[PDB]
Amino acid sequence: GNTTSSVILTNYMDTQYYGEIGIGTPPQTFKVVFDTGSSNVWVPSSKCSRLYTACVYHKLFDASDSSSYKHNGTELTLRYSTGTVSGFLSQDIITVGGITVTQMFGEVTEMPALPFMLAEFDGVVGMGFIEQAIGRVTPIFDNIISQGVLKEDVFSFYYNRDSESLGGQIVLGGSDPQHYEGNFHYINLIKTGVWQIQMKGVSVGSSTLLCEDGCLALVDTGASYISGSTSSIEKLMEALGAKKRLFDYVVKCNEGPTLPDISFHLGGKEYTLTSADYVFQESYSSKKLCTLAIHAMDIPPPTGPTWALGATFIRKFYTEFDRRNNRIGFALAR
Amino acid sequence: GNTTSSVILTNYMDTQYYGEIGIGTPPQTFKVVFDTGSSNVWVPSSKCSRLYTACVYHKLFDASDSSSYKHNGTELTLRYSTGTVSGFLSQDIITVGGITVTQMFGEVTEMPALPFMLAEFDGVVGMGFIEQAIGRVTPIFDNIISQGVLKEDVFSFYYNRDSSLGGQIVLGGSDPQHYEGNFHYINLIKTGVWQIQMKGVSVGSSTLLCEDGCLALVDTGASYISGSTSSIEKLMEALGAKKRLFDYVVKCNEGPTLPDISFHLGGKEYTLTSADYVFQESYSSKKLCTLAIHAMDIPPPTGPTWALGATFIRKFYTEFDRRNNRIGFALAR
Ligand SMILES: C[C@@H](c1ccccc1)N(CC(=O)N(C)C)C(=O)C[C@@H](Cc1csc(N)n1)C(=O)N[C@@H](CC1CCCCC1)[C@@H](O)[C@@H]1CC(C)(C)N(C)C1=O
Ligand SMILES: C[C@@H](c1ccccc1)N(CC(=O)N(C)C)C(=O)C[C@@H](Cc1csc(N)n1)C(=O)N[C@@H](CC1CCCCC1)[C@@H](O)[C@@H]1CC(C)(C)N(C)C1=O
Repeated sequence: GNTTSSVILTNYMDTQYYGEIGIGTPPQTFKVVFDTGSSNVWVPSSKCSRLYTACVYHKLFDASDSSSYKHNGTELTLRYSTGTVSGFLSQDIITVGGITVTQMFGEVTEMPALPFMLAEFDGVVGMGFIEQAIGRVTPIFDNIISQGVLKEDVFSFYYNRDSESLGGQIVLGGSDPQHYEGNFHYINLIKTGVWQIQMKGVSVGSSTLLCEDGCLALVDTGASYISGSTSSIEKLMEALGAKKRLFDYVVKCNEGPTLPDISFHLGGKEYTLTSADYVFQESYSSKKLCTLAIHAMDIPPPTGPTWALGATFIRKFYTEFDRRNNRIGFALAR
Repeated sequence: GNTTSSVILTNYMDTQYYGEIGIGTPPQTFKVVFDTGSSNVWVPSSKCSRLYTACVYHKLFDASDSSSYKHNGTELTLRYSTGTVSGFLSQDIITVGGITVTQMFGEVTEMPALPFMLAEFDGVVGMGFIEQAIGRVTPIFDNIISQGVLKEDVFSFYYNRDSSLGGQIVLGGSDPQHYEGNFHYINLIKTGVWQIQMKGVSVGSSTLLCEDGCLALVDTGASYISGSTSSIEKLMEALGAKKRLFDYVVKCNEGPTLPDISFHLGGKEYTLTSADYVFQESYSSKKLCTLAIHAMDIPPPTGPTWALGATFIRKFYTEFDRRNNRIGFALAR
C-alpha cells in the first residue's frame, strides 16, 4: 500500500517516551508506551480496584462509554521484568496515529504502584511478534499489516534527547530521512518472533572486555536503559569505576565527562556510546554522584540471557524495525 | 550534491563544545573541537609517550589498527594561543557526520599538561581556510567541498547554553530548528582567515570601543569573547567589573544590573545582555560571578583583533559561507 504514519512521542526524562492511542468510539485517549519486548496492549480499567493507587492516578478505560466494544473477558497476566499486571481481554477500535484497528486488548484491573505510580504513561502497546503474545492474541501491528495500508512493512524508532524538543517519533510504514544520516546497517535476527541480534562483543575501552565469542542483543524501546547480565555488568562497571547501588550505577559527577567509550560490535559495525551518551550529568561536582544509563538484568531463558539495548542506544541510533525481510537496521541520528 | 551532515556536539561547561569523529578503517573514534580559528586536524598518536599524562588520558591513534592508514612522517608543530602541540603527518579516512573523507591529519606526540589536561576532548578539526595551514595541507572542509556531496558550501554552528543538547554543526547548510528569522551576512575582509570588521563596541547607548574600525575573528574554538588588554580594560571599567586573581568577576547579585554590550557588525548591532555575558551561578550578594570575556592579545598579522567566541556564538547562530566568503548570523533557539 501507500500509508505512512507517525506517532509523536513525548520524551519524559530520557527515561519515558510515550505516544497516544484512542480506544472506543468516542475515543478515550491514552498515553501508552511502544514496546518491542512485548506483543500485547493493555490500559487501566474502570473495573480496577481503587485500592490500586495507580488506578486512582491514571486514565481508566470505561467500556460502558464505548458503543464500539465487544466483551471478551479472558483473564491475562502481563508480567514484565519490572512488574506484573493482571487483567482480562476486551476488543474495540484502537486509533494508532492514522490507522484504526479493531484491537484485541486488555483491561488492567490490578496495576501496581511500583513501578506504575512512577509511570508517566497509562498503558503499553507491544510491538513484538505473536510468538510472544500472552494469550496468543493477534498483535496491533500484525493487524495493520493484515490491513494492506502500509507502504512498507516496517516501523522505525526515533528517540530524541530532552529539552528544558520534538521528543521522538515512530513511523509505521516508512522511515524518516530527517532523523538519521548516512545509511542503514542491517542486522537480521536469530529466530523470528524476537527482536534479537547477535552481538560480536562489548568494548569498554578498546579491548573487547566482554561478549567476546559473541552473545545476544534484544532491541527494545520499552527499556529506559541498556541492560547486560549481572556478571557482565559487574565486569563492565568494574572497568568503569562505578558504584553499584540498589537500583542504578553511579560515578563522581566530575568524573563523568571522561568515562571511556563503550562499543557494541553489532552486525559487523562498532556502535559506540561515548560517556555523554551513557552519563546523566546533572552536575560536575566531586561531591554529587551521577547516574550512568546502563544496568544489569538477568533475563531468563527462553529470551534470556540477553543484553537489551534500550532507550539509551536508540537515542544515538535511529532504528528500523523491519518486518518484511525480518531484520533490524540502524542509522546515526539527527 | 544534495547531502547535509550534522554532527551533534557536547558542551562541557559552556566552555568546550566537541563532537565525535572516526579515523581509519575501521573507524576509530575521538572527541574533537571544530576550530574556525585553525586549519589543521590533529589527534594523539599511540606513538605518544606515556610520560605525557595528557596522552595518558586521551584517546590514541594506533595506526596499526587502520587498514586504510597511510604513512607520511612529515613533522608538525601547531602553535595555538593557549598552547603548542606537535607530531607528524599521517593519512587515513575520516568520518564526519555521515560524511567520509581521506585527510591530512597530524598525529600528535609532544602534547603538554597546560593546557592539554583542561581538555575533555582529544583533538581539533580546524575549519580554517588553507591559507592559515601548517604544512600547507588542505583542510578537511576543503576536501569535502570537492567531494561534491553537499548541497551548499557552508557549515553552520549552534552552540547551546548549558544546563540536553549542547550544540550541533551543520555541514551543508543550516538547521532552521536552531535559528530565529533570517541571516544577516558580513563579508570577509579577505580570504585566508575568518574575520570580519567591526564598526564599534557599545556599552548600552554608546560606542566606546572601536570608534573608527576594528577586526573581529568569529572563532568557534575560543570560549570567550576577547579584546585587546587595553580595550577590555576600558570595557571592564564601564561595567565595573573587577579583575580577580585571574579574570574579571562581578558580585552575582549585580548581574541584572549591567549594561548591554553591543557588537556593531555590518550595519546591524549584535546585542548581548548580562544574561548572556555573566555566568550567574547564582544571584547571591555573597558570591562573585565570573564574566565570559577575556583580554587576549593576538599577534600581527591576524592581530590585533577582537575575537567573537562561544559567548557570542551562543546567542547568534553562525553561518560560515565558503562560497561567498561571508559570515551570516541569526538568533539561536
Ligand atoms: C523500571 C522500569 C519502569 C519504571 C517505571 C515506569 C516505567 C518503567 N524501567 C525504567 C528503568 O529501567 N529505569 C532504570 C528508570 C524500564 O525501563 C522497564 C524495562 C526494564 C528493563 C528490562 S531489560 C532493560 N533494558 N530494561 C522493562 O521492564 N521493559 C519491559 C516493558 C515495559 C514497558 C513500560 C511499562 C512496563 C513494561 C519489556 O521491554 C522487557 C524486555 C523483555 C522482553 C526482556 N521482557 C521480558 C520484558 O518484560
Ligand atoms: C584554555 C583554552 C583551552 C585550550 C585547550 C583546551 C581547553 C581550553 N581555552 C579556554 C579559555 O581560555 N577559557 C577562558 C575558558 C580556549 O578558549 C582556547 C582558545 C583561547 C582563545 C584565543 S582568542 C580567545 N578569545 N580565546 C584558543 O586558544 N583557541 C585556539 C585553538 C584551541 C582549540 C581547543 C584546543 C586548544 C587550541 C584558536 O581558535 C586560536 C584563534 C587564534 C586566531 C587567536 N589563534 C591563532 C588560535 O590558535
